[PDB]
Amino acid sequence: MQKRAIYPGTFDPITNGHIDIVTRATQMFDHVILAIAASPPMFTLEERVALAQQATAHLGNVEVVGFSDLMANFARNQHATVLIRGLRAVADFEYEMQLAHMNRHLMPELESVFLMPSKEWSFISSSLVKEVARHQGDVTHFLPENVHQALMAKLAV
Amino acid sequence: MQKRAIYPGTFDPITNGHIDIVTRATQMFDHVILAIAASPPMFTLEERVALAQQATAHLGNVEVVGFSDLMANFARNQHATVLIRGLRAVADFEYEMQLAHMNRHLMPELESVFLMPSKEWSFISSSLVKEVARHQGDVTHFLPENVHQALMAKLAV
Amino acid sequence: QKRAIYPGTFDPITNGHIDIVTRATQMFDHVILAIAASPSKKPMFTLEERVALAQQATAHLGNVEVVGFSDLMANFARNQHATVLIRGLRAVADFEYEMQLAHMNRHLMPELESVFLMPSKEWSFISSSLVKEVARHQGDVTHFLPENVHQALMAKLA
Amino acid sequence: QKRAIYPGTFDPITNGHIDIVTRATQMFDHVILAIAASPSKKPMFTLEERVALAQQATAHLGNVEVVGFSDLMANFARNQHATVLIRGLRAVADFEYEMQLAHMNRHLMPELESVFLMPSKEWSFISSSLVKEVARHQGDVTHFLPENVHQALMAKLA
Amino acid sequence: MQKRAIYPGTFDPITNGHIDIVTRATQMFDHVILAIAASPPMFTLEERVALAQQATAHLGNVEVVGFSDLMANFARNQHATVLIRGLRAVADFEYEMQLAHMNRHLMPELESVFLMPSKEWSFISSSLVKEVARHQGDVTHFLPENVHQALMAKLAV
Amino acid sequence: QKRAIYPGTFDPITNGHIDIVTRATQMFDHVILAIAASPSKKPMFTLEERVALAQQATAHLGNVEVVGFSDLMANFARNQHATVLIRGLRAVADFEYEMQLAHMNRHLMPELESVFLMPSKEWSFISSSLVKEVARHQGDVTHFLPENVHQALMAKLA
Ligand SMILES: COc1nnc(-c2ccc(Cl)cc2)c(C)c1C
Ligand SMILES: COc1nnc(-c2ccc(Cl)cc2)c(C)c1C
Ligand SMILES: COc1nnc(-c2ccc(Cl)cc2)c(C)c1C
Ligand SMILES: [K+]
Ligand SMILES: [K+]
Ligand SMILES: [K+]
Ligand SMILES: [K+]
Ligand SMILES: [K+]
Ligand SMILES: [K+]
Repeated sequence: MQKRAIYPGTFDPITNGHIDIVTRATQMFDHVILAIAASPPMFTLEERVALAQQATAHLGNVEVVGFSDLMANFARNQHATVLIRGLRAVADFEYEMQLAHMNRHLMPELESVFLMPSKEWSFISSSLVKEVARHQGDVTHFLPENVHQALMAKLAV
Repeated sequence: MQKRAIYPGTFDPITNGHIDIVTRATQMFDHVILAIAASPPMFTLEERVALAQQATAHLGNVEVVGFSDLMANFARNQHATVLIRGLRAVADFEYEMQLAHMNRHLMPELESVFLMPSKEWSFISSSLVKEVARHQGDVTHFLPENVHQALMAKLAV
Repeated sequence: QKRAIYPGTFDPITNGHIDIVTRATQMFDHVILAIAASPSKKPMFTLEERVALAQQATAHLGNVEVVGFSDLMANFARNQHATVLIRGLRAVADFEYEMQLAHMNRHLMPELESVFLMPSKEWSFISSSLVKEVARHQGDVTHFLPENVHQALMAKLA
Repeated sequence: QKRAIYPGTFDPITNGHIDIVTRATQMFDHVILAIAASPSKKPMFTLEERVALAQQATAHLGNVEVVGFSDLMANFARNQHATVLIRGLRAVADFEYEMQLAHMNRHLMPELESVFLMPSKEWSFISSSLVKEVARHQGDVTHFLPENVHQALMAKLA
Repeated sequence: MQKRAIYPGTFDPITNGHIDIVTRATQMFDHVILAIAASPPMFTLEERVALAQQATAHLGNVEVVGFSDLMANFARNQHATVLIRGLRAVADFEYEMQLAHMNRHLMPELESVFLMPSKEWSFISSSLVKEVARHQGDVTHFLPENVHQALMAKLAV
Repeated sequence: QKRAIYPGTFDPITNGHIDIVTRATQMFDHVILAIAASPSKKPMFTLEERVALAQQATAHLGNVEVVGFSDLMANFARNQHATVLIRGLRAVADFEYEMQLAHMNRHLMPELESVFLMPSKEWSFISSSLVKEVARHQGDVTHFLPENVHQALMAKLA
């Protein structure tokens, strides 16, 4: 089988945790669409797409695309049959169950798969990283270099 | 005993999960007040009351009423001794424990009872249903027909 | 007459169980405190001992009936003409197991409605297992057990 | 050819397990349903019995291979040339244990990628243990098991 | 060792749960800084500092101070080596793990310690107390007397 | 002199336990690593073996004292003149049990203050049980155990 998978999120900004997950996905499926949600917001959609493209340029079977529809609607149109979700902690799990049962109702031919990040990134999030950086904390370790540079520029002005 | 129970919520809108819970409550207690909170908001309070009355019209011992006070204050005034809460997942449980211990402090003669919805509705919520419908997803399966029609009208304008 | 069943292993019955069954009697006309034989749990007290301890500890509640059973709980509930199934909800961890049991029981007997009650803060962190563990090491558990149960626990461990 | 392994004790295999392995076969070219001997769990069925039950229950799935093992799971996965490790995610409580196992397995075999699938709502509240418990008390578990497994469970308990 | 510990929070307002935690901390460490975050808001920072000072005046090794930097940045500057966190329920625990691993990245010489409040305060929060009081519920039992008086005055106007 | 007790079964002591006790020694003047006999858990190593393994594994920490006990933990803590009770907090699931134990211990000895420390991310997904399970199947657990403990575990299983 030549599986097409979608890895959706806001990626605001994309972190080393996201890179970890999408890297694992590319080792599992023939084509991975890194789908950036237009809504919800430190970086614009065009900023978030460019940062994610640069940070995944080394992965040959990743396609970075923006989308504004319901995720399932975009997945259906893209002929994806696998929905990548990253699993960090118990707290996300309940919402992930809700979301996956809803997504299965909306598009039963799209199978949710949950990947586990490395221990290194199992306790971070885009939200926590932004909050720390906005309040003068060091987040260099959690971001690709291009994202780190864009984040510093964003927080300076 | 002729128990009076209250089933409070925002019911914005009332879903098949709420219908499930209140139906179970009516099989257990002589009178069930479906109490619609005035605050927090897709449908107005008058819209939410009308939709809930229509969706529960077949249940002879349900009374749909709006309220704006602290839930416990309204329950006390209504001479309710049972407080119906619907239990979906672990994530709600911690807040439910908080809320029930607070409600027991405010009105010790009001006993919180937790009912379990059917597996069919154990992974939905008014919030998730609204979000999906607002973003062009199909939520017909989760709502009474009158609510489905009102929701489509609401999202069209 | 609304009839509710409160099943459990009750090995032994604690003040947390007394809390839950008391709340149940304020809500329903008749409450059957149903003690499961639970051989797989290797209970410290025999079923006969646990029934006697619960009968004594609930004698002050006029609408409680203590019965032992080895049947399928759902069959025992139907045979007791119960339409309400009482379970106490203490912590996040048992909530998940309670939902499994309740969905299974609903498959076995859909007209038996599971209801969960919340114990007082006083008993929200104890369990039969924890009290037994403290007592095995001679720690004071008078605060967590009815008087007759405490005596019996002391005697059993002596 | 992408090869995935779905390991577990499968004592016995339930409709929830059939759900997960079916989803796996729609995603990966070949799925090894790997049954751990699990002596520490004192399984109701022998490994041979559990393999035979799973073979019959998955015969309709052309790309499932049922094998028993007593090895370290990670070594068995490497020796099956698997690069995907399937686990089903039912409730919040096992999620934590699943992460421990997956992080350990990643230490043992980093190229074996753990993936978690979510069963249908129908089977999200059952388990081999719960079905066995109901059946020990003669409750009807036909709905939760493949036909051959139900027969075998009835026979074993008779 | 003569340990300096920091107990940070918004304390809006300080509750009997906070008093419980800080009292336990003072029995464990030589000096406890009760650090009040300037950001996020019923009482102003100056109101929250004054209420906390009055409510902890009986504790001789407590110092109430406001701060506006990243907590770890303030802890570093204060030469704190212990970070007091109060642990109520499972729901907070996941965020507490996130926060503590981030704080350990930001300042590894600051050790997070988790204290457990009494059962009496294990189901309350500043947020729940404010919400109940704003909606005409009795919260006298959860607050120091000075905080109760200030809260009534605040809600009257 | 602030005295803290770090009780546990330590069967065997892991790098996660070493992490927690090290953090404790940086916070308190004297730390008693207290090994519970825990017969109900059927430990792999005797109490004497577990004390010897922990003594060797903590010899580099000058303010750690390793002692075995079969008493009620709270009584042992009082008799060690401890006023701080160290527990490590790994996952969501044990958090609930830890609160039960801590509230019970506070009832038994209110001046013993429970404190929870968080291990490094490196050890946040292991346990004595998991390491033993991997080792029973000959998987490599060198990374998770002190050298003397790894040797002893290999020898015991051989
Ligand atoms: C099935 O649940 C959902 N699936 N997708 C989305 C969604 C994602 C991205 C974008 Cl741009 C638009 C909509 C939402 C909001 C929900 C609740
Ligand atoms: C005891 O906790 C509570 N109980 N009731 C309410 C409440 C519900 C509905 C309405 Cl209209 C007003 C107030 C709130 C906000 C809280 C925190
Ligand atoms: C390491 O995580 C954090 N640590 N400290 C703070 C913080 C607290 C109080 C104040 Cl005034 C400013 C910043 C925040 C927002 C985060 C996410
Ligand atoms: K019990
Ligand atoms: K209980
Ligand atoms: K299994
Ligand atoms: K499963
Ligand atoms: K241990
Ligand atoms: K630990």
